[PDB]
Amino acid sequence: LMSLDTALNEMLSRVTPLTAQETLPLVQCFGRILASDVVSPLDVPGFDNSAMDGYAVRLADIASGQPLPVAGKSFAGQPYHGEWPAGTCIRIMTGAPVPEGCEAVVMQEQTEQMDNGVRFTAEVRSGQNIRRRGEDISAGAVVFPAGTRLTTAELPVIASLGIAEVPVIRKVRVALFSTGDALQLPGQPLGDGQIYDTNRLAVHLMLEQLGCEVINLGIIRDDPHALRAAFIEADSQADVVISSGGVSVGEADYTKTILEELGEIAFWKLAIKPGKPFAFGKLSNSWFCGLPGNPVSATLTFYQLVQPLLAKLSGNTASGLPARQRVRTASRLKKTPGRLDFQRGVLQRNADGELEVTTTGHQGSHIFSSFSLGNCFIVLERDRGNVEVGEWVEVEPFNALFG
Amino acid sequence: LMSLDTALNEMLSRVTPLTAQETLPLVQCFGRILASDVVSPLDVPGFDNSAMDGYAVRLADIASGQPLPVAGKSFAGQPYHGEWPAGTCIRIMTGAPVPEGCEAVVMQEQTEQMDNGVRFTAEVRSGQNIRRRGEDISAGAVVFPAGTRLTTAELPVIASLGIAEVPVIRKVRVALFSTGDALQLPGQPLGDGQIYDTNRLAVHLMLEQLGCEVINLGIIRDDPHALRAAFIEADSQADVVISSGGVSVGEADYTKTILEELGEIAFWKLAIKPGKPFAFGKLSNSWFCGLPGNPVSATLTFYQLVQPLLAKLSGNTASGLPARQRVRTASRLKKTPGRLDFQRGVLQRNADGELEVTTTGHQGSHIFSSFSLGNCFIVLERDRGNVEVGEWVEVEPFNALFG
Repeated sequence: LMSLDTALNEMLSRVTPLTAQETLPLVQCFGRILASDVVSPLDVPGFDNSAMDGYAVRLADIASGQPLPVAGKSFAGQPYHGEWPAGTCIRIMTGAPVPEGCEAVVMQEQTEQMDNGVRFTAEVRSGQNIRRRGEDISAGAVVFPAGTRLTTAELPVIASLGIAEVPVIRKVRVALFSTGDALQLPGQPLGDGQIYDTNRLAVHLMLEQLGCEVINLGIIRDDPHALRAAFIEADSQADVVISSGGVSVGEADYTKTILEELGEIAFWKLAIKPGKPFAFGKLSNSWFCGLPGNPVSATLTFYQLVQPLLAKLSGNTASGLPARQRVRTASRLKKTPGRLDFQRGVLQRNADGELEVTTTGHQGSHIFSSFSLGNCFIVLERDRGNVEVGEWVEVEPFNALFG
Repeated sequence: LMSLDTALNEMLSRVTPLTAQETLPLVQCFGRILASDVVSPLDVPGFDNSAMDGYAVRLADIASGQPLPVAGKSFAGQPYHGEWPAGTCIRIMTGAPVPEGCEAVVMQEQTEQMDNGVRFTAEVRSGQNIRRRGEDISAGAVVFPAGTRLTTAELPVIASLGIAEVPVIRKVRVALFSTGDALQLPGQPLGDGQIYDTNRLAVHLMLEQLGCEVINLGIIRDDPHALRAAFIEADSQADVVISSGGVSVGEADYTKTILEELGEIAFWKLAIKPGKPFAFGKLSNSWFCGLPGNPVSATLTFYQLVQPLLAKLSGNTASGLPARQRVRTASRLKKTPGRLDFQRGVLQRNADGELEVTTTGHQGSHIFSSFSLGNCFIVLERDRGNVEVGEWVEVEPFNALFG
């Protein structure tokens, strides 16, 4: 009934991104959100330098027509500070400080050595090959704004400015747990109608990779106080509490009524596949996310619904989930109108070099193999029916959580 | 001269995958390589079960084309160890154990129930809708082979089997360091033509995200003896030692001679852009990778050369570099024949919902901003000359290391 977007929208709208911050050295900020704009403390480059390997010259000497002896040189961390008499030139290296009064730099290639100097073959244009100070970044400018997710692309640039540490939003704290007497820890006796608790492992893994601090309370037994105890603790230590399974997502049972008295919880029926049930709401001091028991469902729901909520809570001022792209299907897709189907597929190059998708195979939620076999989701529109080979389709590539 | 491919082959061919292993709980295995095959301790499913909610029938009573009364029901939980009165059908719910003698299952959605029995329509083709024992995973079967990089896709499957831990290749160890009087530590004054060290931070971040153990030796002073010791320390601690800057990659100098004396190090000139120079070889107990001193060059070289070598060394039996897709350029590109150009661009949806690439802007290696503004590489073929709007180009989207 309720659409994904509607649900995603109602969730995000009520959330306030975190603001608490800590200051850590650059090497520790991968994936962390900047707390406040990074303002450059200096100019970049910090001095007029050479764009090439060659010689620094003055236009009037070049005009003299005669060869020019080398009066000295400029190296990486060795700038020339000598005399530089008229009719002389200065051998210079890439990125090296240009000498005082340098009006141009000409690359070796346009140079012919001599015994009485250095001849310059081609034309010399004023200012050629002199990277000017501050031309790339100026002291006082905003290099990276707050909300930016620090990466290999940004941290090294911040380092170039002499900054050793930056203030970032504290990690998001997420509490995780499952409940039920039928659930057993892998490496235990599988009772009669029992099963191995696997969703919790799935969510823990993803949570860690996302950069969250995880408080894993393990499996809670089917007892009213043990369950209430887990919520009070979780709500008191985390920003978000997640039920990996067991706790009611709508069905009537004691977990539901316990949920109802511990916060304002909504029990939605989403127009999606796989999945459908999903619990969301506010607890005394945290947000609550309840996932469906089925492994394929809870994973899809976490990925499409929980992942985004965590991204906005972190401070990140950008979208937090892969973008889609249109492509043709080399496989026939069984789709039932009424639900937005997130099928699993395999993106690959055709013969003409273009992308096409193929189904990973059976899309039933009784098996978990589709996640391993495919590298994307084939996001089929709610109203759409069956898809025939050759039709265009929306594909969403898997992020790093799935290899 | 030398080609990216020729160079990759020479490198990889000489490397032998680590084999040392350790056994760890599933939750600590993300991104880790399986040391040995994961063999299943059971069948999945563990018995024949219904693939639908309909009714379980005998091809006999279904020939009578008469009414079949629901003798009983078998649910996902408890089966039907009762009895099946001839001439009747059994109500069965998906994942529930087909009753003894069941030859088929019909989706209730294809059978109208009269106030005396259940009739059926679409001929009940034998075996239909029956999920057989070990159909997905047969006991003693190889679920995941050694060499597999464990992810959210594979780990929960392993847990479903009752297994709580697995043996995985030990983390690859990489020693890192830079050198050159010209460099300062982000945090101190900038001398004459000094700049802050940045390559080291860049490689360190990627190495950690890549899952390696990093031994960062900082900036080594510009002295033959300090360098000599650095290598001795690095080599005695890592599987791979990487010079992020300073050590020669071809130019004659004390660093070159210390390299040549401490190991069998080759010096290549690749036909790539940015970059070109690249040192690589064997040390006493480790591989050495020497990157150009240029920021864009080093990052690029590391990404296309070292990343792949770290994957193979890790035990991973899968190509460890993103894939490419053909796409149209919405930007004019300057390219010069002779070198394989790894330009940077921005991949985005056109008005048609299809992908097109725009350039990030200036492509000189004198600035790092490209990696931040772009989301992929535009791999312009070695022989290609300029490129005009509307042309088909190859694109390699960035992986998790750049955001």
